[PDB]
Amino acid sequence: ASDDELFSMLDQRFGGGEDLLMSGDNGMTEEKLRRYLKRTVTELDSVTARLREVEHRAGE
Amino acid sequence: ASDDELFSMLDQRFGGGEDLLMSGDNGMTEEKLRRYLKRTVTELDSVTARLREVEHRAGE
Repeated sequence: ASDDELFSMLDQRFGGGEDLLMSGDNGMTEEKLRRYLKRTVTELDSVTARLREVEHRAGE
Repeated sequence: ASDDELFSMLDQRFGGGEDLLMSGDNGMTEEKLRRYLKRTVTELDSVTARLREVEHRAGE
């Protein structure tokens, strides 16, 4: 499966909707793996971090 | 900060506890970034995905 497909899911979550052209000029694989991964672990850690409380407090 | 520090938390979340030696023999940065990124994306896309319902349904 194309890596872009997975990264696409992040494109919307990390910053869905915009105006400026996304364009593209990544040096290699790491370049993309740098921002998406560094961000993913944090986002991944974020959802899980709040998820523990979300189930507890919840919301009407 | 070392990348492993970030990939470590993922190590426990992606599969905490085991038996077989983790070892190590990654070609470069990508190699690690290949699994950790691709995973954390859906991983974050997962928690984020259920969190929306968790707040709602929650649990006694």
